[PDB]
Amino acid sequence: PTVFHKRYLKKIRDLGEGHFGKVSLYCYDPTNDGTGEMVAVKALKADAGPQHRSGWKQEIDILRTLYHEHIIKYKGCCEDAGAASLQLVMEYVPLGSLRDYLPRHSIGLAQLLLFAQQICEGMAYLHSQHYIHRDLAARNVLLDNDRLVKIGDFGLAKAVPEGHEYYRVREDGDSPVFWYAPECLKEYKFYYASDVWSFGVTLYELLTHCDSSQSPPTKFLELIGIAQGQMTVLRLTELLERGERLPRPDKCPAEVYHLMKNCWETEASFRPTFENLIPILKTVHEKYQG
Ligand SMILES: COc1ccc(OC)c(Sc2ccc3nnc(-c4cnn(C)c4)n3n2)c1
Repeated sequence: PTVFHKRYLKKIRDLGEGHFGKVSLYCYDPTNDGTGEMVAVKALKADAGPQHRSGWKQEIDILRTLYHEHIIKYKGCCEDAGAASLQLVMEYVPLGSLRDYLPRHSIGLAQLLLFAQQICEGMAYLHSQHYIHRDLAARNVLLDNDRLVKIGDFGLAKAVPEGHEYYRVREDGDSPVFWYAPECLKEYKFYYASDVWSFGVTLYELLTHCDSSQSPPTKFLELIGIAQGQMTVLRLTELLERGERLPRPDKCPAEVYHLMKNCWETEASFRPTFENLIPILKTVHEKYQG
């Protein structure tokens, strides 16, 4: 609803960038003095196609209506005359993503489980608003402070139709396949349970402290190999069908690993929902906190 004026926007640094999306840090200072607020601005590349342009408007509209303690705060929008679209203005989460934070800061198991609990609370809220995230990964989880985490990029987020239990995707080259459930890779159908599979992968990332050598693409590519022509996805689909999974991270308790494996049930309906996960993680965090 809010309109940011381009004349008070001052670019500080780039924060992240993909194939069609880009996030940069700006100071919004309508006094040219001190009081200036720090904002994260997402822009769509002017070269993006009509599917990405219509999907960009869908993204702004999803975030314009979402409001939760564990979801990034929508600030407003400013015109991007340079791209003939809009720029998405969000609050700046200063400690950044868990992907950049965890390899640099030794975080105890207790705090990691609190983050996992917070991720599920934000995801359950998203699912109650009938939206699927489709890109749940540690790179998309933002650290506000030592005890606050927020879900941050809604670039693939979709509305689940009223009469359906899933959304049909039709796969692209930018799909985060190493965080995807077998039904996504094989049938191109994204269920609410498909986001729970991705959370399982996120939970694995958190427990490995986002170590690159232990990351899902590294680990799965060690199992598949790199001389597979166009068949990486097919080889991943069959290893998952054989019941092969990411290993137990060093120092991850057995029960937390069992919960991870429960999120990785081949059969989507055998997975817990985010609402089911919230009291389980509440109790597992209470345990390890003491
Ligand atoms: C185009 O790509 C992205 C990628 C990741 C995102 O969330 C992780 C977002 S929304 C968003 C909102 C507030 C915020 N404060 N910092 C960051 C931030 C830091 N690193 N990165 C990559 C984003 N954000 N990001 C958009």
